Amino acid sequence: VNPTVFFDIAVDGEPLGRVSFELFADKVPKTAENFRALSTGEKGFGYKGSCFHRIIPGFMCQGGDFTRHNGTGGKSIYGEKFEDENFILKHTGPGILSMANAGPNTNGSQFFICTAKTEWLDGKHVVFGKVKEGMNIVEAMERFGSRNGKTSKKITIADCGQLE
Repeated sequence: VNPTVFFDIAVDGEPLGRVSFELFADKVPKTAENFRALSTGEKGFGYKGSCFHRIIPGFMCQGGDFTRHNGTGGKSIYGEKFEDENFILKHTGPGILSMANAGPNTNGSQFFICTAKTEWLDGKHVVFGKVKEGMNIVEAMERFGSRNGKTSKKITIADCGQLE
């Protein structure tokens, strides 16, 4: 019953590959539904065409700012920001999907995929999904990142949607 969404990733316009995500909708229903709807675009806006603006190898890939493309924008399907739903799930290793924010109850549309266990984020960032297929594609994304997060080529979500 947990939805699966996909991102087709492109590097400077060239296809790289596909990553799919299970959204733990049974445990964070409000958070998961935000991500799911932004991935299908069914509300009239969402992730298609947006970039991954911050990638730090051995740490995480961050994306989801589809309005300013640099970490300062984005919005949720609920409004400009929504609450921290719960912290049932922890940052247990690579492939965890977690919400970016700017302090308590400031979720929007930015998220990050962890490429390392990041336990110091537990109880601060809402975990809501996990890579199901294509962890190898995320590891490939990582090699375009840098220590300060700037990427060496443009990493975009060329297409996205729901698989099940």
